[PDB]
Amino acid sequence: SNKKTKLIHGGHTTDDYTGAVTTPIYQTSTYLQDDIGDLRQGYEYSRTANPTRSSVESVIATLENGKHGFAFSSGVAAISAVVMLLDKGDHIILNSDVYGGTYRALTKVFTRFGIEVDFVDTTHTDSIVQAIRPTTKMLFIETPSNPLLRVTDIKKSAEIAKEHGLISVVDNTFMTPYYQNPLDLGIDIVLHSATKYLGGHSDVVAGLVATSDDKLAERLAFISNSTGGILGPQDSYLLVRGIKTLGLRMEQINRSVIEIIKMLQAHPAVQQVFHPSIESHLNHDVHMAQADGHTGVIAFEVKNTESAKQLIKATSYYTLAESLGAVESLISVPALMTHASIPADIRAKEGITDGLVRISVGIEDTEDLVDDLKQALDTL
Amino acid sequence: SNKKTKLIHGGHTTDDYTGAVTTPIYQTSTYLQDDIGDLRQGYEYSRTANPTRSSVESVIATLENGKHGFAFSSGVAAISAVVMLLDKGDHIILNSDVYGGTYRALTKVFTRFGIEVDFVDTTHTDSIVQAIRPTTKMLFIETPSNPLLRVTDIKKSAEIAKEHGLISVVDNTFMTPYYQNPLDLGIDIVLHSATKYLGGHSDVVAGLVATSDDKLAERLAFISNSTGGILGPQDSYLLVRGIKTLGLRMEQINRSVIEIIKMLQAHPAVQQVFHPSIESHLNHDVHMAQADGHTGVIAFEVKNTESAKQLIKATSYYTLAESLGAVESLISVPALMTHASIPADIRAKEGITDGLVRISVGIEDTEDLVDDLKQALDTL
Amino acid sequence: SNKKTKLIHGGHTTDDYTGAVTTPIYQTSTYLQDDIGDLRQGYEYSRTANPTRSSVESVIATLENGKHGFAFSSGVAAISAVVMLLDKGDHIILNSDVYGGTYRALTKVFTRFGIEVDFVDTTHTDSIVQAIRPTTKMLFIETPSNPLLRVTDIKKSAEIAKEHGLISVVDNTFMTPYYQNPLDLGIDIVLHSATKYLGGHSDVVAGLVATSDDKLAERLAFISNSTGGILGPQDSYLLVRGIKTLGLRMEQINRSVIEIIKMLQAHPAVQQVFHPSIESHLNHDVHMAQADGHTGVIAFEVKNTESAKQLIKATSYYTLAESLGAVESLISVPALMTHASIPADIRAKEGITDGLVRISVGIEDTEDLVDDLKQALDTL
Amino acid sequence: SNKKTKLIHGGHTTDDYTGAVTTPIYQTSTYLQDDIGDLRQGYEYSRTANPTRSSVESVIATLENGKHGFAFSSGVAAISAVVMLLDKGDHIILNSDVYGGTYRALTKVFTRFGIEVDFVDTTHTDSIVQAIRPTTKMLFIETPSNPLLRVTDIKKSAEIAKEHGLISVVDNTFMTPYYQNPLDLGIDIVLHSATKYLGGHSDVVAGLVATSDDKLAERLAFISNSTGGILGPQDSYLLVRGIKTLGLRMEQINRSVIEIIKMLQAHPAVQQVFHPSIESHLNHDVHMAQADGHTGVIAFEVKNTESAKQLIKATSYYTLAESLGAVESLISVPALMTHASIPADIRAKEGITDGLVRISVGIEDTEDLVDDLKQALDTL
Ligand SMILES: Cc1oc(Cn2ccc3ccc(Br)cc32)cc1C(=O)O
Ligand SMILES: Cc1oc(Cn2ccc3ccc(Br)cc32)cc1C(=O)O
Ligand SMILES: Cc1oc(Cn2ccc3ccc(Br)cc32)cc1C(=O)O
Ligand SMILES: Cc1oc(Cn2ccc3ccc(Br)cc32)cc1C(=O)O
Ligand SMILES: *Cc1c(COP(=O)(O)O)cnc(C)c1O
Ligand SMILES: *Cc1c(COP(=O)(O)O)cnc(C)c1O
Ligand SMILES: *Cc1c(COP(=O)(O)O)cnc(C)c1O
Ligand SMILES: *Cc1c(COP(=O)(O)O)cnc(C)c1O
Ligand code: NA
Ligand code: NA
Ligand code: NA
Ligand code: NA
Ligand code: NA
Ligand code: NA
Ligand code: NA
Ligand code: NA
Repeated sequence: SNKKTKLIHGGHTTDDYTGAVTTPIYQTSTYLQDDIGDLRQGYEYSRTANPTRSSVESVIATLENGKHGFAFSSGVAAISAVVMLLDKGDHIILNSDVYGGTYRALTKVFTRFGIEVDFVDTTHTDSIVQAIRPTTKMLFIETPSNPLLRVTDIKKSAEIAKEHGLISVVDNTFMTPYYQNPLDLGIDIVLHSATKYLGGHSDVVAGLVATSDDKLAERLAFISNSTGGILGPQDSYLLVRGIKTLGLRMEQINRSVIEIIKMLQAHPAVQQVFHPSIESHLNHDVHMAQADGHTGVIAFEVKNTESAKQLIKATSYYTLAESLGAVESLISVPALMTHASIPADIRAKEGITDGLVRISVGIEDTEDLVDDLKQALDTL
Repeated sequence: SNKKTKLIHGGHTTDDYTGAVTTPIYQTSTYLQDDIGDLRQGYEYSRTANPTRSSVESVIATLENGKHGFAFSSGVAAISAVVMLLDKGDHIILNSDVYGGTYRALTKVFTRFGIEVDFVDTTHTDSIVQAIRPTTKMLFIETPSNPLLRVTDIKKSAEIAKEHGLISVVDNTFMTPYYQNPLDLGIDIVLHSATKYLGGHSDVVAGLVATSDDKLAERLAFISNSTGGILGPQDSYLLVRGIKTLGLRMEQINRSVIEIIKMLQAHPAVQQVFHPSIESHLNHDVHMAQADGHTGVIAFEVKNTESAKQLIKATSYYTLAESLGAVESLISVPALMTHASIPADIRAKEGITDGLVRISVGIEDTEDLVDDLKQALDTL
Repeated sequence: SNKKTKLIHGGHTTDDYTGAVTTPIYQTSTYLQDDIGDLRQGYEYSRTANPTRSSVESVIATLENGKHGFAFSSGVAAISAVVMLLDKGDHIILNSDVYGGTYRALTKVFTRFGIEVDFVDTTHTDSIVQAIRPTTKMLFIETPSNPLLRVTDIKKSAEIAKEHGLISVVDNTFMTPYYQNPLDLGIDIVLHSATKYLGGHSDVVAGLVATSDDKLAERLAFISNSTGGILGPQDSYLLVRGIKTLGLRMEQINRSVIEIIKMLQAHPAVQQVFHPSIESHLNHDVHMAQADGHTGVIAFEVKNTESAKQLIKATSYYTLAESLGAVESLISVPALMTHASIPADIRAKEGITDGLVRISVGIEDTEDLVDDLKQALDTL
Repeated sequence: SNKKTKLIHGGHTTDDYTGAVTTPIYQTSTYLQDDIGDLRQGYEYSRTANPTRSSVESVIATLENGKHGFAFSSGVAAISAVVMLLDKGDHIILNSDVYGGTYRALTKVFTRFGIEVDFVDTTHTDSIVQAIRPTTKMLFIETPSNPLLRVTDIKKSAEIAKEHGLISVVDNTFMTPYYQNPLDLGIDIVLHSATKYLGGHSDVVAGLVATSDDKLAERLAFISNSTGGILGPQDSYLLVRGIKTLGLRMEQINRSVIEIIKMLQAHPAVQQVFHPSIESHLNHDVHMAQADGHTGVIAFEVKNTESAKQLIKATSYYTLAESLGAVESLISVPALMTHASIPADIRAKEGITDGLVRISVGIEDTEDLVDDLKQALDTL
């Protein structure tokens, strides 16, 4: 029925055989056959299918209202599997500020295989329509993006893709299935770095893909079995376990996000704040139409690099590490960590200033997170 | 010093910090930084590097006398990563009877990316030299192959590759690093389905790659980090643990292989036997020159499909399952299991008759395995 | 600072060496020594101490405001370790309705070792004072108890114990450290079945003990090392991971508990309801003085056994299983499951009627849990 | 049939449901019931029984030719469970040099519960007969013992126990079920620290108990369920996996033991050597009658403490750590490590001289182990 219930009872996450209320961990690679060709329960080799991985795939299919789930050894492994739906000469339209790993995979690996890519500003969907070439086969969007949380209209993206014969894909990592369901808005394929919010405990590197399209699911399954970027059974188990608390965690994170944003907007050491909940934010109305909550990633400007470093060293409950979606609240400076490859003047032009801080709100007490960040900003 | 010692003490498989005599399992995705950019021990995100995966990579590098190890989520994930060293328009020469998964990945995935492949009979290396095109960039050989155990001269393959500017690759799954070291014979890259002998307990799906070439290692590392088919930490741990007993297991398997082959050659219900230890076997001398032991995979002919089925049902210690390299002895009929896609007349032409049985010798008692298979054959 | 923050940052749950933001899993039994007697980090044999178990012990010590933590292979293993602080001839006072496993261990195991026990109604603390014998050495109370949730005054129990020289122990399983901290109220030892709320995912059987008393901690450590009921490293890891969400889960459970109780009191198929939040409940004022929230265990009367069975079969979101503290909501009939050993007339006398239902509220949506239970009760 | 086969196929270590060729890891605590009291497969709560633990229990029962297996969280947890078969006032006869942990548990824990113990020299069984009191209920022997490998006649011990109404127990850790089967010689209960040879990889702390006696099995099961020192499912899995290679490992260890002993006897820096394979060793004939192989633990005298320390620092393949039964070869000085509590003059009287070295032979190459130890001894 309601979401917190669906999180607990959606999918198949018990053992039919013993009745165990959690999915057994099938640390196994091959399965007995009673006769040549007769599989007891559909399992014959763990790369093709493993019952624990089948559990987590059923969960992600259920939570995204799809029919088919696929678990990969990372988010970029899932993204790669989806890109490998295409051939040499095919073209992909992506949003201009995709995740660095996606940009790197596309422009440094798949471009050598003749797959062509254009990164355009999808915050206006007519820029998608102009970017469409006779060779375009796929539209791939993140919303909201990193680290400036640009919002792209998912449903108009799906309509454009349907009308021009494109496979539409949404990287739904930042929102989770708890708040945003691209498959419900006409998208063909939804994917996640389960490394982030879904696993939620900074202890699994995993990717998840879901689709309702039988033929796309057949092609994704063939690609998974042939190239082999499968999630292992222990990691699939830890994903199922972490997803149990996704709703409770996202709602705690959302309460803290709202209060932290009021603080940031009021503080004098903070300039621009980037988050889709802010009403002046581009496509705020669109985000509210396609999601019923918010990501925990917030970016905001302090004055310079020295102010950013002092901010990080003055906090008690903000942890300096990479990734997002932990139970801990994480803090980082994109210009020094994720975007240090880009020349500084081009970082400035894009909005990745030297004093741009990104926090990933965790599940600590809301007042503690607000007060801690505020006193750290008071030292500036 | 000697191999059984190197298996126990080669690589880094203890904890420097606590002194734990086994590699800790880093069920983790991200790492604290004391200052922006300063990693405590070189770890910042588990897809890029994880200390347990680093353990297993050091082991495979050491055992193959390489300098660099890479752990992937499966054997075909490692094979795919190696093939992705190439671009659209590049050409690969492979042995004619490669593993079905390798054939499928190449002709159904990477061919769509403009990578061109030819499967030639590498048992005569001048067939490699004739197959070389101006676009050839890679030579990929398995030795011995499945299921007929054709042997390819590794050292002449390396010389040909060096002289024509090819990356040479050997799939060394069937021999393990215990018996055959391609990097020592001039090969650029050696790889394994660690799912088989190395893990050795039918409970990990994994791939391992090793190389001594710094620039190839840099390209493999970039491909791994960008496409993300990484082995998880629990599976890396179970690989380290299984590899500890590789020598003891391979030597038990080899004793049983020798006795089982004497039995098979003597039995009247058995026709041709395929194994590189048989002196009449093509390139037997070559195998003995490049390996100091044998694989546990044996194939032999019984009369027809009904005889094969009766053989399988009459054994007590031979398990009907897919894969190889278990502690259990595994039995299968390629024409009904791995090769049932190929039309029967073409299976016959290739030597995959309806009564071709493949066994993967396990570590049961030698006399039990011999006697069991013999009494089962006596029922024919 | 505040509780949800202390849950995330209390204890030591990162790797000092690599910086891993989660506790490494030391699947290991022994540790290198650089010189005879010099341990690198205090570890020499995993039964004595293991770094993952040390992590979970630091967490339970921190959350209960103690100084020493101990992880055992189950709740009854922790209870047994605490009882083994005594000698033949020593006497224990316990509350009259202790957990069946505690009653069984005491009257069927430790009584054979000359340890004497009396079960008295501790809801009036002067019954403790009367029960004190010259041989009494320990006072052991659960609050609230199972399945009728009788409340015992913890702070007066601690005063009585201090004045008469008794080791005071509280089984704090039902409340968790999130809501009730016996060590803060003068109790010597607090313990938990971490199998329930703390692990919180029905996938670890574990016990946790905490104390601030150095000499009791030394005796508990000696007992643990000598009798060996230690928690393994994988289970210690899963406990740390589950405890991360304890606050979010307990607060969801508490919201649902309040609404479910309003429903149960209003429904005509329900008679008596047992929970410490009900104002007419014995020692409600005491509970509110010693805890700032509620357990998720509720018991209530329906008419008979047939009504109980129909209730269980008519619910959609209530799972029929043993134990409590899951993410799922669990339902059971004590007279048929936990108390079926006791003759029925004595069950009736104690209040364990044939139609007594016990639910353990999970973290599903509150309205779904209320509506589901209500429609199931409407079928009666 | 033969032992190496029984190791692979004895017990139930596959999944009946999916056919998985390895035992699934049931990381779970409770099980669905279809109706109140009807368990799907006999599981209702993991402390009582867990399907992975059931797997390892079936293996130890099969390997010891018993009917009932029990897995505990450590060897001393299994020993404690067995001792708790007795009541206050009961008396136990043990061999004079029991494992320190057994001595400590008995004289510092269970003696406070009125269980009485005498440690006598069981190398002459008539010393058992003299030690029998009217209150004696149990006879507990290790053979061979640590660190001087004293041998006790198992079959005469069983006869004495049967004639006087004693429960007979053998701690069979040092021999493993591969070489010595006490239940076959009339013993009631056999137990193991599975931490050592059975797990065999220094990565599980576990105890195993086996018996053929239904009523003793019922009492052991009750004690296990009530006091809760159960092995967890991940550790039970790793035990099953390690036991697969027990035969191969023990046979490698035995080959190395024989050669190392020839070396030690020949070397001039070595005085007395203690091992049951030496023909002049007390009860050598008895050992050969009750076992068909040898333990890997050897003790030998060098001149003093300084010679022992130099020996340890001069070896390349001998690791200084606690415990035994690793894949690595372990070295230690009892007088400085396990026996440093005992006053030095009493250590001398017992034979634990300052220069007594104990090695636990691992599975490295035999010549490497011999040569390494010999060159290290040449530096003395
Ligand atoms: C972290 C990252 O993000 C991007 C996206 N991207 C591509 C060109 C480019 C120019 C300016 C900016 Br700002 C972003 C850009 C690339 C990378 C990378 O790791 O290479
Ligand atoms: C198991 C398998 O092996 C091969 C190799 N291969 C490719 C063409 C071909 C023709 C005859 C024979 Br025999 C083998 C052949 C393909 C497959 C597969 O799964 O498709
Ligand atoms: C589940 C259980 O709880 C108790 C407590 N206990 C002891 C005597 C007794 C009499 C009536 C009632 Br009601 C409870 C009683 C014992 C058991 C058990 O498993 O034996
Ligand atoms: C390692 C150890 O072994 C023993 C056995 N044990 C008991 C008395 C005694 C006297 C001399 C010698 Br030698 C051994 C003795 C006790 C301990 C311990 O840790 O206390
Ligand atoms: C409510 C519920 C659903 C339906 O979810 P929708 O969002 O309505 O598609 C599915 N599964 C379970 C277990 C549920 O409780
Ligand atoms: C002997 C030994 C080596 C050397 O192996 P080679 O086959 O000679 O290259 C490496 N590492 C360890 C631990 C060894 O014992
Ligand atoms: C706030 C806080 C504490 C203090 O908790 P008290 O309830 O005040 O004893 C301890 N540890 C951490 C990490 C905290 O954030
Ligand atoms: C041979 C065999 C046995 C019998 O072992 P014994 O030592 O004869 O009692 C039991 N189980 C299996 C699987 C065997 O192969
Ligand atoms: Na479900
Ligand atoms: Na669709
Ligand atoms: Na090493
Ligand atoms: Na080279
Ligand atoms: Na902390
Ligand atoms: Na105190
Ligand atoms: Na079996
Ligand atoms: Na018997």
